Amino acid sequence: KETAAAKFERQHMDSSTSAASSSNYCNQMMKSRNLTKDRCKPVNTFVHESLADVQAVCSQKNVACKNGQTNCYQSYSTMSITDCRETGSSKYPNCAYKTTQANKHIIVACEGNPYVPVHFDASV
Ligand SMILES: Cc1cn(Cc2cn([C@@H]3O[C@@H](CO)[C@H](O)[C@H]3O)nn2)c(=O)[nH]c1=O
Repeated sequence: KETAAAKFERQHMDSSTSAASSSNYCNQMMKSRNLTKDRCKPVNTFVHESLADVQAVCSQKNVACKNGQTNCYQSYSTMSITDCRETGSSKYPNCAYKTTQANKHIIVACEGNPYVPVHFDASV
C-alpha cells in the first residue's frame, strides 16, 4: 500500500530537474505521476529540491494550514518549484496544464513518526 508520505513524494517531488520545466512539463508530469487518472487534478505543485531538504521543512517554521490545522511548516529558504494549473480548455481524459516555474517558500503539512510531509498546502 502507498503510504501518505509516499503519495506526497509521487504528487510533489521532482528532484531530478533544477527548474528547466518546459512548457509541456505539466502536461507530461501530471500524466506520468498519475494525477490525471480519475480526473484532471486542477492544481498541483512539484518541488525541485532534494527529498532531504523538503523533509527538513517539517522542523522549520510552524504556520497554520489553510484548513485551520496547526501541523503546517513553511520553508526558511525559497525553493525551486513548478505549479501546474489546468487550462480552461482542458477536457478529461486529455488533461491540459499551464506550467509555471517559480522560487518561493513552500508550506507543507507534516504527520507521523518519522515526521514527514504528507500534503502540499501552499507556496508563498
Ligand atoms: C494551493 C495548492 C494546492 N496544491 C494541491 C495538493 C494538495 N495535496 C494534498 O495531498 C492530497 C491527499 O489528500 C490532497 O490533494 C491534498 O490533501 N496534494 N496536492 C498544490 O499542489 N499546490 C498548491 O499551491
